[PDB]
Amino acid sequence: MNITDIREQFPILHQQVNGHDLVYLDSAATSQKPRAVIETLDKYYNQYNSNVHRGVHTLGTRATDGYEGAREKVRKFINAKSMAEIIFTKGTTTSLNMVALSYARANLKPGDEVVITYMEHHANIIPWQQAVKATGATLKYIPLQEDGTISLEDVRETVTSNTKIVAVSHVSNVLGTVNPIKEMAKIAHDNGAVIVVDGAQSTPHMKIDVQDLDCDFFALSSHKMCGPTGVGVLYGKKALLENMEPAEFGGEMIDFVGLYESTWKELPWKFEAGTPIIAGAIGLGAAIDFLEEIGLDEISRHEHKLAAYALERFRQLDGVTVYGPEERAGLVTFNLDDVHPHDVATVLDAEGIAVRAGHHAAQPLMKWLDVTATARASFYLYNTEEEIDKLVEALQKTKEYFTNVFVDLEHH
Amino acid sequence: MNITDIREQFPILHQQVNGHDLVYLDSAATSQKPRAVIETLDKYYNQYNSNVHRGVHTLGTRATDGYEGAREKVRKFINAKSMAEIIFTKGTTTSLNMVALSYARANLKPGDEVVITYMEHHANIIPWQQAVKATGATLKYIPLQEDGTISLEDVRETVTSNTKIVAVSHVSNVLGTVNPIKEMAKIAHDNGAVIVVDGAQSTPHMKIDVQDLDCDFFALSSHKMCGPTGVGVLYGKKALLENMEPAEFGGEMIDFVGLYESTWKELPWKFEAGTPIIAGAIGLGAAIDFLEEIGLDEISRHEHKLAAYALERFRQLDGVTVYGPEERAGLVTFNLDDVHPHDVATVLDAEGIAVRAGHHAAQPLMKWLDVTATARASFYLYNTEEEIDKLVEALQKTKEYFTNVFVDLEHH
Repeated sequence: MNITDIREQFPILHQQVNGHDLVYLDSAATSQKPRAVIETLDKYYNQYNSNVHRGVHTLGTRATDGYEGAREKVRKFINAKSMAEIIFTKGTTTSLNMVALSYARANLKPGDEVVITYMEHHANIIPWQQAVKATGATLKYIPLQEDGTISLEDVRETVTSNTKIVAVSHVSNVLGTVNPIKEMAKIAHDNGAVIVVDGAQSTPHMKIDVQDLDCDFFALSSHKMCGPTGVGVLYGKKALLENMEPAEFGGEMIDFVGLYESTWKELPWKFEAGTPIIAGAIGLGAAIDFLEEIGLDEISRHEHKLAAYALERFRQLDGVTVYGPEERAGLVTFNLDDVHPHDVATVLDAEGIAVRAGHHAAQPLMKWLDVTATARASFYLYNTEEEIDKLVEALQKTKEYFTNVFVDLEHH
Repeated sequence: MNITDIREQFPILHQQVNGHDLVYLDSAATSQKPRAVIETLDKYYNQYNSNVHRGVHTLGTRATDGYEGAREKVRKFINAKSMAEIIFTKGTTTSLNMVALSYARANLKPGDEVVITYMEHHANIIPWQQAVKATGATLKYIPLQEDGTISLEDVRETVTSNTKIVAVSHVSNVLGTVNPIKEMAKIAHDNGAVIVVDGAQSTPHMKIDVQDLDCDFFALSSHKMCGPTGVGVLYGKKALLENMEPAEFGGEMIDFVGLYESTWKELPWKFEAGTPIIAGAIGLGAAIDFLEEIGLDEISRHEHKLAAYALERFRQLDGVTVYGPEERAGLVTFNLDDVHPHDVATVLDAEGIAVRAGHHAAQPLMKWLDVTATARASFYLYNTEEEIDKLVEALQKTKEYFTNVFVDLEHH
């Protein structure tokens, strides 16, 4: 993996902000795109845009072959058995809501449990809150260990023979924890439950094999993995999808339409109502081709290297707290002892560096961490150790600067 | 309006299919895009992509200003009072489903009616079928007149003081009928109902003024109006949206998240769960700037000219039936007396011409028309009379060809 030649493919990295070279360390909020993806959307709209799944005219055939061709690329990318298990959606959030609406709301009764964890993103909390309220079921939380991991003993304790759904992140967007999904799926199935995996922050960064994980549902977003905004996937085991009703209704997902009653198409199109996200899905197939050509294992080793370098260099700073475990994905959430993380983020942007400050869509986790907000630097396949050095040098200067501001006002 | 200079802006028109200059007459299925739109998406991904609504870092601020800036462009484009009434969705189909889920399902009881028409597209049928089934309400159909228009007397007869929702197309994608929405909204409101307008085929082609129409909800799709795929709008009167609950749940549309209960953001963001369709919405704002610079009234006059020319030249062919009224939008659905419309579409594609054959997502309408399928040529701001002449000349040759095929087999 040559990081110079990879960075050359991402036009947006080559610019200055506030007079300094951009240092983009916010890929956990969204990733940047290589030319191969942007030029895929260009070539679609410049040469073969048309509506799909009619194939009476030549451009229509080419658009349809692009769109279903991309569905096959996703199937092979996550090792699904069939394209029937691959649904294109607008993003992870919509994919999880479809499961909560079509699966959970059809299958929960009073006394049933949905089990989640305290580290979940809101996309994998609020749909379950709503589904259990709609059905009179109960929502339970798997507790965390002190370093922000999950122990399988806690899983076994929380999940019971009344659990019907366990929903959990593959990778935490805040702690960087990689959760033991494969062993949790075994525990769910032993108790009679399905497991719903929020793979938004694992898919961009490491190989996904849904046959090895044995997850019942898996959700991911294109915009975090070098692909266009506005598109995502829901994977579900074919036997579950076949029994779920659609979450949305319209043209394209019907077979017969009478005045009062309609029948649906087969999978996957039963779950794709209306003209689909044609360009975006073709662009996501290009992003997959791009990542596969570098190699997901190479990208994960690069990210492990950056994350171990970041953790070490953060330990060199005084007065900085890092949250979560030592073994982790490519991100670091942290606070400076005496500075609000929003002020940290503002000062860093003045030195060209882009990070995030806030709750990162994990309010229950911030409460668990006993903080009201954090800052987060996150890394991807275009980032380098020199960019981490710029980060830690700017945090040091931030620390000194706010110290000096304090001291002047002290004197005053 | 200069059609040569407009066509110069659409790279995809300049190519051959099967050795003939492309003649794209399928813009009612999806429209083509000018350089100003495609280059808007390019410049987004090349220069300022980042996640929106944090604004701690410079690219994040620029993306957010692009995305909310586009929301304002849509507000002014349909003459909504506020950006709170403008929700970005994945397309008209999703917008109508949100109304059916958040409005109809919350407000229908046994004895309530939802009134639609026989000419509706499936996107504006199936969500209502499902909502009335979920609530035990009743679905009723406004009948059509023999030329495929709706009379207001039939509206008045069908809508009663038990009607709670009337849902109707602004423009039919099959008959080309422009429905009297403003007078139907008055009839709905007189009976205590709201009106839901499917504006997918009117918005690209004619000025929309939701204050003049007084529609309660109005839905449209970007990909039919020169903009990117995968994005649409739902407009709703602010007082209705404020009382509806969200249709999807997640990050971005919350204010507070506890373990079991959450509170929502204000409008419009209450209805936009998850990372939004950032590039596509910015591209749709570019499409609006593009259409406004030509002038929607100029585009509608061009389309009236093409439609009157097409209807006249179709009347010159023997053995061709055109469905719908004389006063119409820029499309013609038709059949050749002795040829299946799928064979018509195939032969035309061999001469470079792209049209559609099928039910056009209006099965109840095809049953009303007593046909199993039709062909449809549809026109937009890049099409010309010479392209209509090529169409009618190819239909003539199709007619002769199938006649001769018949005659050879007769002889044989």
